[PDB]
Amino acid sequence: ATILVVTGTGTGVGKTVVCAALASAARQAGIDVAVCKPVQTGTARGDDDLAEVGRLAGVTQLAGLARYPQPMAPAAAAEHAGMALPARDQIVRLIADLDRPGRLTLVEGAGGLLVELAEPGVTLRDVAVDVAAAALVVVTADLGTLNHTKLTLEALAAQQVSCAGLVIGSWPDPPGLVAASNRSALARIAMVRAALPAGAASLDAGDFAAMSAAAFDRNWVAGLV
Amino acid sequence: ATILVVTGTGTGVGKTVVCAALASAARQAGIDVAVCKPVQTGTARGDDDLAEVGRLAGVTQLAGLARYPQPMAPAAAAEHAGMALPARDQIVRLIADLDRPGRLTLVEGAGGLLVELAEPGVTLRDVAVDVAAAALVVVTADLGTLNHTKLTLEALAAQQVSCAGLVIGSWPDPPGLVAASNRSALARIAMVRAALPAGAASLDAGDFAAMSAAAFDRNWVAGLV
Ligand SMILES: Nc1ccn([C@@H]2O[C@H](COP(=O)(O)OP(=O)(O)OP(=O)(O)O)[C@@H](O)[C@H]2O)c(=O)n1
Repeated sequence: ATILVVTGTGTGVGKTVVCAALASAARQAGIDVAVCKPVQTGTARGDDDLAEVGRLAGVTQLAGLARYPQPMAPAAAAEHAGMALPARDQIVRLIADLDRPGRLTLVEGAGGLLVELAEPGVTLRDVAVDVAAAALVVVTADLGTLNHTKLTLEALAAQQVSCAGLVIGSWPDPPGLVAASNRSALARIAMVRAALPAGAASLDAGDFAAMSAAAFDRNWVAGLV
Repeated sequence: ATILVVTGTGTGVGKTVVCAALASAARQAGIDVAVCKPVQTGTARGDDDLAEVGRLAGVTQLAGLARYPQPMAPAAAAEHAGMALPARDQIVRLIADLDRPGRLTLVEGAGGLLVELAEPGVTLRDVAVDVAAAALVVVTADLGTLNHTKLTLEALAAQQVSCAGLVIGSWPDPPGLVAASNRSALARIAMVRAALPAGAASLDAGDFAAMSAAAFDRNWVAGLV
């Protein structure tokens, strides 16, 4: 029963595409995969990350909980719809019901690691502690990422949430000086599990699966479960 | 003899314009101001943060140690240039020498809080501990700012660096739903000392002075030294 929380250094760094990529790689290794989005904001703009994982990677086991119309931080999105945040134990139950031996359960947060998912001040990091997940950290290759990554990793070690590694969510072609350097530096901060090529979401079923299996070290993925 | 480290939740949050705006407000309160930027990068395209502070706020005690031509993070810019960052001792004693009774000494980093500034691995945080400065955190008003701010505040707390407060480096006009929510939300996390209007960096000195004197609570400024 392997639970893996998929966080990121920010909003829009590619958490969702990494989830699909990692799900795809794992399924291609015969590993059962469930993906879980406990807090989904922006549904009124049409955002639905579970649907994107499904479309991209063919995952059928998709689990949602809270959905808010506005594209905001959950607390703001909720209060705008006159809705409340889910309870901490509500989020943990969701993940727990998905968890089982042999299965890789991916939990994609909302935005970065310390976004509030439940009141008071409950975040993905607290959730990680409760389900004993490790955390996969999705990062950009852009200027500013080293700080953001170091901050997120520190935040994680602060509650002894293991770090499963880094994934560069979007990797330009060709990479510029700044992108190249940041990769080398990021790799020194932590294990870089993969660097997904820019625009991977434009790929069709096969192209995505092909990309995904190329992207991750097969021994790492096999060894997740 | 007040030293104040000015740091940001990322690149381009407006650290420089906040240094200048506080320096300006402080001067108009009768306080002597020094700004220190020990490492300046991106000189090949004219990046000169100290000069901006000079033009906007009229500060004259503007001190620096290193100028790397590449628009990168110091350590990377240095390695591209084939020359080490300055030694830890250089930065701390520069700041220490700037410091004097009756004076506000602002120290501006390069990017975010855990960016390496000196050899070896010395960050702006280590510097703040060494010179016993409080830390002023420049933030955005954009989606993602709550996470970035909380990560930065946590990192500051983990080494017992006090937080002088937050400043939104660029307040949009009109604000829009996210920015309006975030300004309230940042105030729930830490004191919001000021929110500088978008575009303030293009102001001439006189206009910048007037904006600055309105941007901060005068008592807080007065009580800084
Ligand atoms: N290798 C990649 C990485 C990202 N994307 C695109 O870039 C955007 C950002 O990716 P996403 O996974 O949605 O970002 P998240 O980190 O998941 O942002 P959020 O917090 O809103 O879920 C998406 O439209 C996605 O299709 C892409 O084309 N290919």
